[PDB]
Amino acid sequence: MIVLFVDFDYFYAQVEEVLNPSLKGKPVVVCVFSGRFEDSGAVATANYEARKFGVKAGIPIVEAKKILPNAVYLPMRKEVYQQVSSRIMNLLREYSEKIEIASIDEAYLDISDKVRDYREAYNLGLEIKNKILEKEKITVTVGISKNKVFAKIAADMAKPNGIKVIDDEEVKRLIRELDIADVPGIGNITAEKLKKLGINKLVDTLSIEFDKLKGMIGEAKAKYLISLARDEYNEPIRTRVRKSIGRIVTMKRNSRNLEEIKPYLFRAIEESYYKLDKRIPKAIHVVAVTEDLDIVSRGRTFPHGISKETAYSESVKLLQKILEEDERKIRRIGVRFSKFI
DNA sequence: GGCTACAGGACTC
DNA sequence: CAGGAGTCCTGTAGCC
Ligand SMILES: NC1=C(F)CN([C@@H]2CS[C@H](COP(=O)(O)OP(=O)(O)O)O2)C(=O)N1
Ligand SMILES: [Ca+2]
Ligand SMILES: [Ca+2]
Ligand SMILES: [Ca+2]
Repeated sequence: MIVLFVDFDYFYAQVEEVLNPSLKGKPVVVCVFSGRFEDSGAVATANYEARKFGVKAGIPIVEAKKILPNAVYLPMRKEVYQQVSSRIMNLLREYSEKIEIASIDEAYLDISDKVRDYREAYNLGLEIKNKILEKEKITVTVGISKNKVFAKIAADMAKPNGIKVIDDEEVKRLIRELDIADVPGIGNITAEKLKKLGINKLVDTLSIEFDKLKGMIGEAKAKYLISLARDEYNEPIRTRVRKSIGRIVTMKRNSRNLEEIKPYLFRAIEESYYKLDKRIPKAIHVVAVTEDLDIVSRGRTFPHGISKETAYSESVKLLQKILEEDERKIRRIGVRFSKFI
């Protein structure tokens, strides 16, 4: 199989630049302002000029400003980046009907039937990059390999504005040398346990006792790493269909007062319903982020669709459940809808 | 034993 | 000082 993975560079910031070319060359930081106070909130992303200096996704807006006080700080305009993203995905569909849109800025293309080898795959890579640059003036990174995992690792290595092919031999080389932290799906918590059992590389997972790996990181993750280490990983590229839609908001003040949480819960329901579009959920979860940033939730599935009105009343019952089963205060409240008709 | 629902864990962008 | 959205897996308990 040949997989070509496309990853939009510094997407949100790059779209802001395309819309305001005066930003070009400057550090740009796209932020999610929470409302709690001047500059409360976090960074969604930043362009390379800002990232060079340590301004990256997830840090507090306040910390970024200590580092880069004169950078351009912009509020997130996701609906704008979604429309640009949709247009680029349409361009990629021209190059393969087997396409997996993984997120607003990543897509996998199975081009097994379009090219014979990596040479033609690379050339198809340039063709796509040039097409996108020409139509939308967005630069992207193309990673090419035998499966989704290594096509992505490839783009991780080549970004920004790059294109890289990892052939069969480098797969083998990476299985030996690639740090197992850099493997998609392995985060600090897992990485600590792997580079706890001396597992620093995919290969190490083959020599260790299975029940032992599974004991630490669970069955699915151990099979996954092991299949990758055996160079036997295959996950088909398939149409991703949205499984859930929701919204969660930050309250101006922490609370556990039902009447004071309601307005937030209700606005979260309103936005969610809008985004549901013509989808009818049968399940609803109320999600609370507590004062210490722990995530709590209670949900219900129905044997029929949930009307907005039923969403409102059930959401309050589920929120009561949370309130009466946990003595902490809430900081963020929301809902998530799923199991669509 | 293993399927189902539900709640939490971890991860990704 | 810690936003938001969305996915997959797992432990526990009910049930066949
Ligand atoms: N924590 C966090 C992220 F890591 C990423 N992020 C959004 C989701 S999509 C957009 C992609 O930005 P990027 O292209 O700057 O990310 P990169 O692909 O370089 O890792 O970033 C976001 O909103 N929050
Ligand atoms: Ca990405
Ligand atoms: Ca990207
Ligand atoms: Ca990692």
